[PDB]
Amino acid sequence: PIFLNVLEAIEPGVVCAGHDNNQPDSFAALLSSLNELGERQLVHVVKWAKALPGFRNLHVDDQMAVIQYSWMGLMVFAMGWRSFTNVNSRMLYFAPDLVFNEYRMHKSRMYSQCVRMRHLSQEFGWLQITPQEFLCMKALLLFSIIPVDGLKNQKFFDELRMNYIKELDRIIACKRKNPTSCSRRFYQLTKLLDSVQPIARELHQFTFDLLIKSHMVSVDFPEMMAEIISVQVPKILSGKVKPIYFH
Ligand SMILES: C[C@](O)(COc1ccc(C#N)cc1)C(=O)Nc1ccc(C#N)c(C(F)(F)F)c1
Repeated sequence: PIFLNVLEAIEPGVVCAGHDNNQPDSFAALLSSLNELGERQLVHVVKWAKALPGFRNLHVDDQMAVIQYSWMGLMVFAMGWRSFTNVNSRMLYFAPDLVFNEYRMHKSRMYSQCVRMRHLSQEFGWLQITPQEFLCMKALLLFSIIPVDGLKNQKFFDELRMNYIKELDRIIACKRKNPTSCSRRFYQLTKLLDSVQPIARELHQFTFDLLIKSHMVSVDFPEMMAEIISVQVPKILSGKVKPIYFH
């Protein structure tokens, strides 16, 4: 299981937000912690992504762009899985020091998005997603959103994406003799992966509007995140950069 060995080997560890939980909840504090946590996780998504089999095959410029576009969705998918395994979807497990109950979901002003992520979290359970399916689906997620005008080396991207789909096939075929069984499973998983995109979009829209009025709500936007929200996120929102849906 060479491929799976690698994914398990590079899977990021626990990342904390640095949030002050002895402090009464406030929109400003929660969001500053969400921004900090997001920036902390990106550091790991970068090290993780660059260690992915075949990732270096991509053109330099395409590697960064792909990470930046997939950033939100990758965090959403992993957060849902954490919420499922840690608290059985009872709450959103952004980080051990940043757990959201409905009250926090409401005070964050991202309640609708959070409810969609709790549902995602429940999906991991209902579909009985295995730890290995999760790891392959996550890696696959990284290669599921590109520019309409294409990447610098679109062909190397296509091959890579195809190879990751094949890996998912293999993990599904493993311990499944009936193709019909493999087919339904592939159907379920690709359906789950697609569902992540609309979620990231709402978060993208939400974060973008917040940045634009950040000086009003007293939100301190990290330098790196600010740049990406103003340079990359608008491409996704304006339709220049779109996710690849299966269905
Ligand atoms: C509000 C914001 O701080 C915005 O952060 C970003 C992250 C990526 C982009 C992009 N591209 C833009 C803003 C945020 O959503 N942070 C944030 C931080 C951590 C996690 C986890 N796990 C998540 C989520 F939604 F679960 F994916 C979101």
